Amino acid sequence: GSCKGRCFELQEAGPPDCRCDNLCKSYSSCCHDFDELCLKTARGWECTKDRCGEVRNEENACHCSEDCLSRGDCCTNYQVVCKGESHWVDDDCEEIKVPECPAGFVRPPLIIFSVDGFRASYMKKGSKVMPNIEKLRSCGTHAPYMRPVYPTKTFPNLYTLATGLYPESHGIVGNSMYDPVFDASFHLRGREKFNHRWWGGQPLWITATKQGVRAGTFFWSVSIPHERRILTILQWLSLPDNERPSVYAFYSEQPDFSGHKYGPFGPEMTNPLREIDKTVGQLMDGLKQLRLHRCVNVIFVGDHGMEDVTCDRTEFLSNYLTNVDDITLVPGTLGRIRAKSINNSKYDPKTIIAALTCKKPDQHFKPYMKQHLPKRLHYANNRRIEDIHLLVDRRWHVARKPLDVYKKPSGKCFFQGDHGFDNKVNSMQTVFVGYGPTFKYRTKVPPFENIELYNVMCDLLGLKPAPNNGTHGSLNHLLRTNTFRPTMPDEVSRPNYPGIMYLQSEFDLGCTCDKGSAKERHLLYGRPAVLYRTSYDILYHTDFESGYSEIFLMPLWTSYTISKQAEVSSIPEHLTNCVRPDVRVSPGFSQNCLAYKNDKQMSYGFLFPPYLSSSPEAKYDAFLVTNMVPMYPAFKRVWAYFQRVLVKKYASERNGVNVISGPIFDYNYDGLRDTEDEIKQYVEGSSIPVPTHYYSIITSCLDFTQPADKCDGPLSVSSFILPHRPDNDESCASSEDESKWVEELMKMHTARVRDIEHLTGLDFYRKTSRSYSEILTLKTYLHTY
Ligand SMILES: *[C@@H]1O[C@H](CO)[C@@H](O[C@@H]2O[C@H](CO)[C@@H](O[C@@H]3O[C@H](CO)[C@@H](O)[C@H](O)[C@H]3NC(C)=O)[C@H](O)[C@H]2NC(C)=O)[C@H](O)[C@H]1NC(C)=O
Ligand SMILES: CC(C)CCC[C@@H](C)[C@H]1CC[C@H]2[C@@H]3[C@H](O)C=C4C[C@@H](O)CC[C@]4(C)[C@H]3CC[C@]12C
Ligand SMILES: [Ca+2]
Ligand code: NA
Ligand code: NA
Ligand SMILES: [Zn+2]
Ligand SMILES: [Zn+2]
Ligand SMILES: [Zn+2]
Ligand SMILES: [Zn+2]
Ligand SMILES: [Zn+2]
Ligand SMILES: [Zn+2]
Ligand SMILES: [Zn+2]
Ligand SMILES: [Zn+2]
Ligand SMILES: [Zn+2]
Repeated sequence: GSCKGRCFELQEAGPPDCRCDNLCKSYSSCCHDFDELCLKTARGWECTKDRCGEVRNEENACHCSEDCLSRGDCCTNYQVVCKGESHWVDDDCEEIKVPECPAGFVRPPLIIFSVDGFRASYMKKGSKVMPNIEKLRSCGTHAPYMRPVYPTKTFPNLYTLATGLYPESHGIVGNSMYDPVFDASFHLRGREKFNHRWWGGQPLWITATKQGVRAGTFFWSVSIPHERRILTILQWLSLPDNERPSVYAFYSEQPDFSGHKYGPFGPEMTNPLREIDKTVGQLMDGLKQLRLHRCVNVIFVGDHGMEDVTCDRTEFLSNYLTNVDDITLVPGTLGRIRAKSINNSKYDPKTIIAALTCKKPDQHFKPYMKQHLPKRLHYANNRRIEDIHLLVDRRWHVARKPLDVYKKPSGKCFFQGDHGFDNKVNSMQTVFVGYGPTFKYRTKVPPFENIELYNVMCDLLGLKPAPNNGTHGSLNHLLRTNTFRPTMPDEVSRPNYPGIMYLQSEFDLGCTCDKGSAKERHLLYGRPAVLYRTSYDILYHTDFESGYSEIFLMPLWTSYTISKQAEVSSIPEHLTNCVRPDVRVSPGFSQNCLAYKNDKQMSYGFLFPPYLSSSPEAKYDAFLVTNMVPMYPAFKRVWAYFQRVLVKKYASERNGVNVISGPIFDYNYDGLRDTEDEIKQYVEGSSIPVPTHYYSIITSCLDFTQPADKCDGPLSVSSFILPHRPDNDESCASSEDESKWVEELMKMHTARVRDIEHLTGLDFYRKTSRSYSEILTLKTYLHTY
């Protein structure tokens, strides 16, 4: 029928006549009078001194009559031009200790101001370009940058912000994606994205609605001007108590559109950055007009950054594969390949991997089986994530064939910037600013991941978060109140402490070789808790302590401390192939050397390095069968270099380091610790499981003037999850000296301590002088280099 009076309605029971909401233009339909009653534009969007005190001319976009403040439909500059007040940006920011909200407000509202493609570096253009945004940053809580999820695209990141899930869990693994169960494709442009079958998890607007918290319509048809969106949000905030939503969302497609066109370093970028700042100012002027500028929590958040890319820098699969017409490629700043699924696609995953592996000297992309991607990306577990993946170098593109490159008729590309690269790339980092009563005042917080924001916004709204992948409590330092109180998880499996129980006479099944007060110097942060049911033993030695699993026949963790001045010894010739039985552990619960001799592809290594033994007598402990783990010979090149060369180097740089190393089983690549039933590989003819990865947590003192074992204040951690591979094809320069490639491989596979905890069932840093919230921040820190 008619949209009279009910423009941008939030009807839940049932709109009477037609459709009049924000998303009626794009999807479904609208009434006929929508564009006049609801999309008024007369006089523009700012008040003139000529029209101050006007008579309510309803046809106007916004009103400058004195009755506008009652209905909340004034122009955002009405108080400034018609009542002599100042702009919000011209006021000195005053510390907001408590929310200054109207009488009926039950919780301080949350407005999410999302900007598409706002590079974190844009914040340095200063107040001459973005005075409003600079006031939000300098007076609220801001990080230097926020880390998006991989892929660093719009839809995966905006939905990750709304759900707190990795894209592999909430389902929006890309702007483009194919679902084999649906047998359909999903795209930014289309009506398919409106179908609810694509969206997993529980987004914030659903979490709020299910718990009684009203949410305004987060989305807007593209034909709704930004000034009308701001005016609509301010009109909703003037609704009565029983109808007023508590959470709102404003999304701007800029500066993404200009960043794509002119690049991130173009002088033209100051024009859209000014228009965004004016939209922010219109919102803050409108909130000050409603006296809500010291009541509402405002989150100025971006989805991803922006990198200089050009048509010039494009890699083509036709330069690597013989036939590219039998595969489908999701191209651009990333690569996802799948079979055309025709009758005879004739397609082999690792054959295509092999054809893409280290073929050109300056190759600007690397192929991966999705299971072998760096575990920090968490982009391996979804039916919509193809098995083959390409990590594209920053500043570069990957395409199927050269004809796919679209350029202007002139000798110039259509785009100068793009986005979607690895989320540790500095140009992909985006902006986070929190401004309001619940956020801290003039506070700078360390960079963090956007998966953590859903928990925070649930805390800001009094909502119990749906199960997600943020670490609840790791961002408490952002808020001045309403924090979540994290609890250290209960230990599930309690260790045995075995003494000398066996005679060594019923031992050495194929092997040959020619307590608690001195090991505390190696277990600085308490023993890790085993959060799953298992049987395991604590083993003490002069140089290291270990939690040996009687089930997996190997330690779950091995802890030891190396000092700045520790000297590296070699492995003696008479001890190179020495393995000694451990009289504390039953022979039936120990590994045996017969299995390694029979397994022609599996060697063995040691979790504690014999290279760092404190004395010749102590070195015999490092060769115990309980310190031994299965290791491919190709992996031993990485492990031996790390143990012999890098541990000493790190200890000399960081004034000593404490190292915790152990195995990882993830055969179903869900990022979670495997049970026995899921382990799919053992050492030949034995029950010794093979780890898919090996982790190490290298902790030292943040204050490098104090040694690692005498550290007072905060800790400095760098962890990694190295893939246990029978080859080093991931490292193109592995033929050269290990000093050229081993550390580059380890930096690529950096990881959160939290990532290691998901994959092991262990819980670290349980005995520290720091608060648990501070430790949760430590566990969620990524050394990106
Ligand atoms: C990111 O968060 C996700 C939760 O939002 C985690 O995914 C969850 O993993 C759980 C592992 O047990 C699944 O539990 C299953 O729940 C169903 C309920 O009907 C039951 O089968 C079982 O309780 C359980 N299944 C098994 C085999 O134990 C959750 O279903 C699952 N959640 C979703 C939404 O899929 C991710 O693991 C987590 N990612 C990381 C890296 O930690
Ligand atoms: C590009 C513009 C036209 C805007 C497009 C908006 C579009 C992506 C939005 C509009 C409606 C959204 C769905 C709706 O809010 C409800 C749900 C249920 C919830 O449990 C999961 C998310 C889902 C399906 C929303 C997905 C995003 C939609 C389609
Ligand atoms: Ca698993
Ligand atoms: Na062998
Ligand atoms: Na190689
Ligand atoms: Zn119009
Ligand atoms: Zn300038
Ligand atoms: Zn975007
Ligand atoms: Zn973009
Ligand atoms: Zn094979
Ligand atoms: Zn892929
Ligand atoms: Zn015998
Ligand atoms: Zn495991
Ligand atoms: Zn990794």
